[PDB]
Amino acid sequence: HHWGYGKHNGPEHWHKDFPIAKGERQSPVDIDTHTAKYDPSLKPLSVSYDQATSLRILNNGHAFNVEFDDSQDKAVLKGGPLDGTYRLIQFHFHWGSLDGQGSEHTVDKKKYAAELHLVHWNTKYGDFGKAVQQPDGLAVLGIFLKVGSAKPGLQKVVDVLDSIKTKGKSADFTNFDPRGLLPESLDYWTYPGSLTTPPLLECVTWIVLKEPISVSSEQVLKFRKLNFNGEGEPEELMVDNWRPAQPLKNRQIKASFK
Ligand SMILES: CSc1nc(Cl)c(C=O)c(NCc2ccc(S(N)(=O)=O)cc2)n1
Ligand SMILES: [Zn+2]
Repeated sequence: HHWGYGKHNGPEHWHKDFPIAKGERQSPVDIDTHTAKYDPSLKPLSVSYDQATSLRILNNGHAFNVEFDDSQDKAVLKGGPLDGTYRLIQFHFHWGSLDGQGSEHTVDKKKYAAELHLVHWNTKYGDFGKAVQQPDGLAVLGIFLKVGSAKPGLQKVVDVLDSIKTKGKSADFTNFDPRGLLPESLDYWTYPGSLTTPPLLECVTWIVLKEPISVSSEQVLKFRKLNFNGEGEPEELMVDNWRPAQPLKNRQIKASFK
């Protein structure tokens, strides 16, 4: 009886195995755009993905992860609210059963169809496992998806999904360029938070881009053909793998713009 997003093991249940679920800096959160304060001390974000090396794509039973070689300084996130350098390790998405839901963060209570998470760890801690034990261990870059025109840069991901339908399946996924998933503007909101899945560790500087990317109905429909279950098990469509907004508590969301 492991955690999930099903009828009986979903977000409302996680606190039983992971008490930090009711903690002081949990994610995601609603971004109230009128209350987020412009912070002129914030820097432009620096996203350096030219040398990114993707290796593999994995269905882990909760989402799919596109995994990167992080054995040297290649693909890094710095600047913005960050001190030091954060290395890209994987990206994944959260999405809905319908276009009207799927994102984890919301914007003035608006839910997007999906949300992309580019996950980076602070190189000062040497590896990911050590980084997640620190309040400034991770930086996750969050990007909203809306349904409209196709994202050509996403299609290579969409097309490989049929080969990793069920939990535990993986496929070679080399030479994928995540620059193709970025919007035009890097304007962002930022706040201190947590992993949005168990173990829900309070180790993330969240950086959420204001500009969503557009993907097509057909592209997101293919996300929805994935399975939570393993091969040869009754089919459970991989949909609604998002955690709802959590109490903001004693935190301020800062804006990089205007
Ligand atoms: C705790 S040990 C560990 N080690 C590795 Cl090697 C990974 C690999 O990713 C990992 N991932 C957990 C994770 C959960 C949730 C999020 S989210 N939905 O907040 O962006 C990012 C990362 N956790
Ligand atoms: Zn995520």
